Amino acid sequence: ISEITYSDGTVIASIDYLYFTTLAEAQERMYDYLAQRDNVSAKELKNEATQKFYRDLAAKEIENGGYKITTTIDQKIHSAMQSAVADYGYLLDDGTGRVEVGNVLMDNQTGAILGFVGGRNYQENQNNHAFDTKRSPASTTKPLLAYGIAIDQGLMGSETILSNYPTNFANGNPIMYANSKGTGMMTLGEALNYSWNIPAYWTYRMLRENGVDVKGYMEKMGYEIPEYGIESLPMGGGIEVTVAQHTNGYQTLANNGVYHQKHVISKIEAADGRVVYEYQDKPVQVYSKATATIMQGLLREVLSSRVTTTFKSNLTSLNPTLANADWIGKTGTTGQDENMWLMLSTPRLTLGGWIGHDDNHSLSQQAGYSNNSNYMAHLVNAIQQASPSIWGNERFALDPSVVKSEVLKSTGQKPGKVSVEGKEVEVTGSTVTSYWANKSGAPATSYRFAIGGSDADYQNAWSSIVGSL
Ligand SMILES: [Cl-]
Ligand SMILES: [Cl-]
Ligand SMILES: [Cl-]
Ligand SMILES: [Cl-]
Ligand SMILES: [Cl-]
Ligand SMILES: [Cl-]
Ligand SMILES: [Cl-]
Ligand SMILES: [Cl-]
Ligand SMILES: [Cl-]
Ligand SMILES: [Cl-]
Ligand SMILES: [Cl-]
Ligand SMILES: [Cl-]
Ligand SMILES: [Cl-]
Ligand SMILES: [Cl-]
Ligand SMILES: [Cl-]
Ligand SMILES: [Cl-]
Ligand SMILES: [Cl-]
Ligand SMILES: [Cl-]
Ligand SMILES: [Cl-]
Ligand SMILES: [Cl-]
Ligand SMILES: [Cl-]
Ligand SMILES: [Cl-]
Ligand SMILES: [Cl-]
Ligand SMILES: [Cl-]
Ligand SMILES: [Cl-]
Ligand SMILES: [Mg+2]
Repeated sequence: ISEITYSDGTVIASIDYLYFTTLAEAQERMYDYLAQRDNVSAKELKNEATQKFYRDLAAKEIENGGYKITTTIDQKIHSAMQSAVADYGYLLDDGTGRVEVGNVLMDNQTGAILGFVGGRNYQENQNNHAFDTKRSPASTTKPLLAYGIAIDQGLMGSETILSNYPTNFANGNPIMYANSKGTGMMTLGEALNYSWNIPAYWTYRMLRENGVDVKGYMEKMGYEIPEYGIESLPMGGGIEVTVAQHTNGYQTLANNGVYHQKHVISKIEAADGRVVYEYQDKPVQVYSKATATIMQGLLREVLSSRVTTTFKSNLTSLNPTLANADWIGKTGTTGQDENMWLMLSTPRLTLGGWIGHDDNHSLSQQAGYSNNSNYMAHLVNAIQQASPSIWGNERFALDPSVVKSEVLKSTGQKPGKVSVEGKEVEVTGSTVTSYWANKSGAPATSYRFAIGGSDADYQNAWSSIVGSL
């Protein structure tokens, strides 16, 4: 009698979401094992008939085989998450029909999946929205693929200025943020807190112009993106991910830049204790510690600003002591109406959350801002009540390798002389500490001080800055 067991070795079942997710992964591991055991080549495995036979053999081996499958699942936490979506899933319903949901709770130091939500109710809809369904990550792409890489490459710091002046995509369409064609210059913090699109567009254009190996970062975290030239990649264009995979990207940022591959199976043993499969940790430093810890500070303010999510308000009410843990996160609640995301981390855990409709029809404007935020506050509370210490009371902190530059608020660069209107200007004013992940920190102010912007923008920006001296 084969048994899928929780992490602690309490049997889930002999051979709901947990069962079919565990079984599917165990079948794939058994396929690999049996093909290797039977000395089946790479070439042989490409044969569709041979693959079909080995898939069936793997299934029957699990069914008949007496294997012990050890999972990463924390039974009490996963059970609490199932109770939470049963009790509070209705809070997602926003008047666009029944809203589906996927969540993955992941240990930041290991990539172990402690629990997940597959959907509203397996008995009514079996689609697994945690592991199976691929959806655009929307504006939750920006920290990983635009800002995080730009910081890591020493192309921006925490108080760098970006253009949010109106601009068009290559196809001539304006870059929009709800009904806004844009504003003017803004800090990285304001860009992230609001999830403005134009600054993220310019950041990714800067990476492309500089020939940065973005694919190198994203593939080290297990992402599959077919076309890296898509202008809207930071806004989730040209990318579709599972919740489990995308949670793994946020795991990397939360774990001071070190990726651990997500997993739900730790081990499969034969009845006699022969190891069929064992997960092997392969940590990768995807972002520098400086980059990851700078990004943690920025994503702390995304949540505390409450601009794009009510989460901190919701959680403070449910569980003020847990709200005082060091939450960081990023929304996908502003750019688009088919997929709403909230990614949350403390130093110990990351929780990914998606909501949407199976057929991709639009959610309400505020489904991500309020409904998903309230649901995820309930889910976080349920996890803590099941396992009081699991989120932890540790703080995210800047790595000592972070470089601190005194820069002008106005330019995000060090005070000095710039040519404006044909004349040398001494640029002074209010200064701020800007965090950098390079050696030398911020450069001296240049005329084109911002990420992105047209001549005309810079004429407008410098007119205001010169006005202020
Ligand atoms: Cl389940
Ligand atoms: Cl499933
Ligand atoms: Cl056999
Ligand atoms: Cl357990
Ligand atoms: Cl997955
Ligand atoms: Cl999608
Ligand atoms: Cl343009
Ligand atoms: Cl702000
Ligand atoms: Cl690339
Ligand atoms: Cl992917
Ligand atoms: Cl490319
Ligand atoms: Cl796995
Ligand atoms: Cl997995
Ligand atoms: Cl055996
Ligand atoms: Cl490092
Ligand atoms: Cl609020
Ligand atoms: Cl957002
Ligand atoms: Cl979005
Ligand atoms: Cl649907
Ligand atoms: Cl601490
Ligand atoms: Cl320093
Ligand atoms: Cl300095
Ligand atoms: Cl440098
Ligand atoms: Cl630029
Ligand atoms: Cl212009
Ligand atoms: Mg992958």
